[PDB]
Amino acid sequence: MMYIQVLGSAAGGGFPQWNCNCVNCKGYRDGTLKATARTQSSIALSDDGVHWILCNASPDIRAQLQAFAPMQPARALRDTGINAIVLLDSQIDHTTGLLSLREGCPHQVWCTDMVHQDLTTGFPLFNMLSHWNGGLQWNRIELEGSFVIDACPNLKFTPFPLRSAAPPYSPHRFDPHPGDNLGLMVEDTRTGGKLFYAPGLGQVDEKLLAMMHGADCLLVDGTLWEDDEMQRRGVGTRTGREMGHLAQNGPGGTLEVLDGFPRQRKVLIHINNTNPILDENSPERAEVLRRGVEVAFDGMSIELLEHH
Amino acid sequence: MMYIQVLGSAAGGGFPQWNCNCVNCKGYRDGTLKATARTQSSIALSDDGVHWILCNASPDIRAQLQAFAPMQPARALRDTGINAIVLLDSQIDHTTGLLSLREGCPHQVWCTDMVHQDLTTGFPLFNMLSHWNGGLQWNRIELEGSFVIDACPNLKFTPFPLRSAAPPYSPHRFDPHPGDNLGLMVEDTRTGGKLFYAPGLGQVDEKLLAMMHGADCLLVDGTLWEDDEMQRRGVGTRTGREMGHLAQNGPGGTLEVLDGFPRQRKVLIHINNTNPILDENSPERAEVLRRGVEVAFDGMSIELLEHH
Ligand SMILES: [Cu+2]
Ligand SMILES: [Cu+2]
Ligand code: NA
Ligand code: NA
Ligand SMILES: [Zn+2]
Ligand SMILES: [Zn+2]
Repeated sequence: MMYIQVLGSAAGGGFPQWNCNCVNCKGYRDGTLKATARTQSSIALSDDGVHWILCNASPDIRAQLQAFAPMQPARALRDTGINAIVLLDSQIDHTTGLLSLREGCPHQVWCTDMVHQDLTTGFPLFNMLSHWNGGLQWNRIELEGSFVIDACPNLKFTPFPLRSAAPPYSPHRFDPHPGDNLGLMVEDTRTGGKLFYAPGLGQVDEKLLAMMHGADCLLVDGTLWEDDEMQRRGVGTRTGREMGHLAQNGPGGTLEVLDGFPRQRKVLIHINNTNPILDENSPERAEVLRRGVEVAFDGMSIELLEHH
Repeated sequence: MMYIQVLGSAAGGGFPQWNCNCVNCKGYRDGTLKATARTQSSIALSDDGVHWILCNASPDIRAQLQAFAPMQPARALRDTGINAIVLLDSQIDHTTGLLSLREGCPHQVWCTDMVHQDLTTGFPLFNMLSHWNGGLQWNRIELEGSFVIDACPNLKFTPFPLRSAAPPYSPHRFDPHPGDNLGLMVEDTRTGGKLFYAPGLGQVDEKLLAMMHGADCLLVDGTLWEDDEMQRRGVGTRTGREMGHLAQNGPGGTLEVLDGFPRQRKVLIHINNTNPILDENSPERAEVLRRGVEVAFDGMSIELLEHH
């Protein structure tokens, strides 16, 4: 059994987003829209329900941990259910939460060389946190092969490269490198059950589709319904392609892609505040359910039991 | 009229604290303790109820803004009630929230030279956020005199120096300098109403008592009931004096000090998770109320109407 807990299911900014009055955010605040608030994307993984691996440390981490009881096993006066953190990139929304964990150092943190470079230079979290009881202990994610985190010895992680886009603060922002961005395959080696996790997914190719067909659960980028969603809502000018996100709708969209995977469990995660699928009464939401695709929500638990 | 809104009333870590199973934190989670959760210390000030100055940007800022409706005036598709941020020190718990505001840059940020040095070097928030539409626009807090923020032109800020203790990540951690730590006097120049704000207060002297006697509301360090509180709860070894905090109880404690100020409104803020005053049924809480001292809570509104 692999336990996957959705701590946060929104894209950057969360839902509602602090400075946003789009249709969804304003409708949420007014009480006129049927929607549920979401913190910034992060999931926790376990092979036993007791030891957890956090994937991305969001700025909402305090509330996220507080809402999931196994994050506080209360085995001692100080304790936590977090046994390691895996980072998929060096973006502020995926790393800031580490600052809120500093009173529990040392923490084992798995990330690529490129992400470690960003996090020792432009956003020097490793340097800062070194001053708190040993700080973050870096474990290198290599750009080939797999890794196993000892706290959950039955989970085998095999990252896969995604298109590189170092964050705006990065010393190599204008020189993308392999290792800037990864998705994860995670296998419970007791059962062969496999999660394909790609909360940021801007393109699909043959290689990727092959990997997905081997998985049991697809937990994938649900950021925007349309490539120009930000512009349509009037709250931004960047396009899905500009942000590395394949929209759900249209030719080559993720719904078209997911049509190829009838057997797999399919869940959209990392959903932007603008995305109509957040409106529980929308026709876009209705269409996702018709297609057998689920929309992740904070607190969602996914049990991956066996391989198909 | 000066409006003071308590966005967060806890000390670092909040209440409950993510990794803490002390009497209070565990009692809160178990449902056996009558206490209310608190985010990390931050207040917002206004002379008009519409334009706000944030004092410290906590890591809980997203939830804090969401809970206080005037932070989202909805005057445009993107908007915020934050018109400036004042920082009293460079500590992680008082600055991290700026990262969550980057999609709303530029922001006017007031802080001392020493805090700007820390925030361009050891925790380089100004450098990072420069890449988001102009980033943070630094306004220097001088170590003498007063300042006025144009968005709230009737509020006159006069900082006062406190004992210097740069944070553990600071390049000058072992060489404290004037400007590392400040408290604030804030006056509504329309009425003469004065707030004395010292959420971190490790020592009192004659000069400080004189300033306090001129104020109408004292909003002061409520971190620990006893100097060795961390040790008594078994969740730490640092003492109040080691953290720059005067405890409430005992000789020279803040309650003894506050006994000298019968006329002023008196409110404890920045309360640690360990502090018995968080337990609404505790005798420590009962004693604070007997003394006419209030315990701040998230959402508390204070109206400072007039000078005594
Ligand atoms: Cu994100
Ligand atoms: Cu604090
Ligand atoms: Na399994
Ligand atoms: Na006033
Ligand atoms: Zn919105
Ligand atoms: Zn506690």
